[PDB]
Amino acid sequence: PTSDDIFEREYKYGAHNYHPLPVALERGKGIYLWDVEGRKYFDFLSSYSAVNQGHCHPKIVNALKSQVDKLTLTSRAFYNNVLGEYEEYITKLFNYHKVLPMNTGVEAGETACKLARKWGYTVKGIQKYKAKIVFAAGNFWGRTLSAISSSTDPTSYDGFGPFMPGFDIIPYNDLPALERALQDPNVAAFMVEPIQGEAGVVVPDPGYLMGVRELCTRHQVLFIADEIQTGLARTGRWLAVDYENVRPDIVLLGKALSGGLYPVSAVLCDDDIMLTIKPGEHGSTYGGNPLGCRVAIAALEVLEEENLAENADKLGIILRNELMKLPSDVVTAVRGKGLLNAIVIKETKDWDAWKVCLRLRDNGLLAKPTHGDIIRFAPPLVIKEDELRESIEIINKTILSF
Amino acid sequence: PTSDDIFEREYKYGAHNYHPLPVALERGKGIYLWDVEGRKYFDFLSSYSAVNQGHCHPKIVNALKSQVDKLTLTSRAFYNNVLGEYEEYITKLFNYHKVLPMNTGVEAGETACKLARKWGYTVKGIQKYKAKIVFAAGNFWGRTLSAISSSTDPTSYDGFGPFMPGFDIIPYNDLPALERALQDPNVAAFMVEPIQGEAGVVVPDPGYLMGVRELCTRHQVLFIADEIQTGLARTGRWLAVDYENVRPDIVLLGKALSGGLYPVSAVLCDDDIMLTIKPGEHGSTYGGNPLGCRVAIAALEVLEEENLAENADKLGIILRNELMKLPSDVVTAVRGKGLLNAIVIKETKDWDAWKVCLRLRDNGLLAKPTHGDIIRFAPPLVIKEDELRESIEIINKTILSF
Ligand SMILES: *Cc1ncc(COP(=O)(O)O)c(C*)c1O
Ligand SMILES: *Cc1ncc(COP(=O)(O)O)c(C*)c1O
Repeated sequence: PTSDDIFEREYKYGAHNYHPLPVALERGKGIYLWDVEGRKYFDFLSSYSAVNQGHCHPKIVNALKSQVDKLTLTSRAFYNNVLGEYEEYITKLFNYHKVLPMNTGVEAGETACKLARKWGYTVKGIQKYKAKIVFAAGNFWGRTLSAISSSTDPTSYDGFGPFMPGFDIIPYNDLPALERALQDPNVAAFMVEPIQGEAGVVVPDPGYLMGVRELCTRHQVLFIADEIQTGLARTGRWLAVDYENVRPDIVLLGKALSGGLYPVSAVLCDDDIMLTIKPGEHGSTYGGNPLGCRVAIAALEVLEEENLAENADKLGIILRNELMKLPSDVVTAVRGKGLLNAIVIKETKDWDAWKVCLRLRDNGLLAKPTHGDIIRFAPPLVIKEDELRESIEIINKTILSF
Repeated sequence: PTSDDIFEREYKYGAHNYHPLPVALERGKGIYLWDVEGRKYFDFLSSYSAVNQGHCHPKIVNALKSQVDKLTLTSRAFYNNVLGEYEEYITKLFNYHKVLPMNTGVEAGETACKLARKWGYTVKGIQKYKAKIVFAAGNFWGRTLSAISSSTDPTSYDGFGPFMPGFDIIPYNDLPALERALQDPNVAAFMVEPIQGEAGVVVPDPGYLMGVRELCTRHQVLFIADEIQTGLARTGRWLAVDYENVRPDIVLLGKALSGGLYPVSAVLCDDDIMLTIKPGEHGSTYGGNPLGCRVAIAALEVLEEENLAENADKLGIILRNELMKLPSDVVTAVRGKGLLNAIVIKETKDWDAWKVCLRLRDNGLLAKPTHGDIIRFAPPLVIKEDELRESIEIINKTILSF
């Protein structure tokens, strides 16, 4: 049971929709991952912030093992005793009226889009099927037909049939462009990420979120914040928009909502926006199952009273201050918030970001390159200062070996 | 901790996107479900065939508990040792070249649509973004924007913005309509359910699947079979199309693929169709995680060598033969295949399907009405003959009380 057998066998019996890093992880706990040959690695991807609480956090595992013996799925055609308990906990946590439970991040964005359109027709008064939704250039909220229709990345939409109408694209971190776009009364909502992660951790200028809220409120437009990756204590707060005291109309949550043990996502908004969807007009089979709700309550509790937001904030400050000491001729820029950071590599034909992640894997650290010149660093929020500094020493050892 | 508290609290802190049956289930094992007050019920919905192996089947629970202690999610940016093992098992089981793992049923249909479009452009030679996909009237493959765009049910698409172009709708169980529709060379695929479940378990005439295959092959069109609900031993075979020896180009699986313990879905097709999606052109965060793959292997093994397909076939024969003994003036029709069946109620202002399911719940049986006059019966495939006959006696006792 070796690694290259795993590589070739997945290549033979699995779809070629991914080009992952050559490493076959078998075990994982906290901030560490072990492959099949026993080698230990620092996890600096966190499954795209899906295991912020670390791999197999014990409290989440205990909640999953406790609920699997009782009940797993009844479908939303009946009631169960756990779904509402998770609903009240997350609604009082983020201080919104209601929450709509889905499974994956795509479904949370699809739910937000249908909520915005239904709201624009029944509340805003838009002529039916003429409403439009604005997206920031370089956004990523999944890979459905609707999701790739609002993407500016050719690798996501090229060759996938016609595209979703009613999707407008404005540049990211651009108040004048949003102000020009919101002049159309048919615009129902503007969906944006507080920090564009999949584009290379692109942090907007300070005051951008406050301006987006002011523009959406002034022009009667729903502010949709995709916090599926940025939210849940990674950037340093419960939501990344909390850094500017901004309350979006609709908030999206995912990934870290379960600590990597279950596909759980949530859509939070107030009554006048949520109640636009009548009974039987939206839902999902696994959406809101008791098992996923138990592990979501456990993940949110171990996010709150294990102190991981300020932990990620201070360790991210240390991480960025340490990365900026590398010379400016090999590291073009260092950006990020909390434990969600990235660096830019002066890519040439001598090296690129992929070869760095290969050599980082050889030295015991797993990272993800997003464009051949950008490398992301996002360790689980349970990491400590000594472990972080040892990881950065692996980063410096790898970079200074070229 | 009573039931009406659960009802009102979900109504206060949860979205009103469902109108479920008033019963708060807390426990579940095999074919039985217990509510919070301790009352026992027969499960005749099976979470829309998601728990075909029964609630909390022990082998699936053991596989979940074994894998949760080792590894849960690494993201497809790296390899893991379990994903490929599940891929080889399911590909050799259904005898296809490759499988693409997603989480929910919507994602499996979205993957099939993008595969068909990419295939139509790179293989069939359709001018880019001019391809079309045909759907049968009354279909249901989820509730995303693309899914509701091909639906003829107003409760699914009304008020949800503009709609997906390139979606054509033909009547279900109609060979001439499919033959007329496939005359357009821009048609890339035809997605259909072998048995339309969400529409009221509409069974097509014998030979319909053979004619669909003959028409799709003759006109160079991809046959997509949505077996997410009909597949996995419920209708009596691994796939419902196996009743007519039909091999679709693309097969969709979901729900019962995990026994209700995890959102796992699969898209099975050959190489010349699957390899059209290059690395980095599709995927999902939780798609193909090790935990979901372990519970999928367990669910498929307890579906195979626990003998549930022929079990559902014979018990479905007994179920239909027993239901057809009710008088024709209260039960209009009785249709179905395997343990997926439904009856038609001569609805008046004296009664409807909802009041029947309420009285059935009062007598210890949980069923789901789909149109106010159609009632579905789908118990888990682990049910036995004596338990089935006791359940039908509850059905007759309830019907004959009006
Ligand atoms: C903002 C945002 N939304 C969705 C996703 C992808 O989630 P799934 O893979 O569909 O569960 C990402 C990661 C994201 O950043
Ligand atoms: C054929 C088919 N496809 C999808 C679904 C819904 O699945 P999810 O709720 O998205 O997991 C159904 C049930 C179906 O019959």
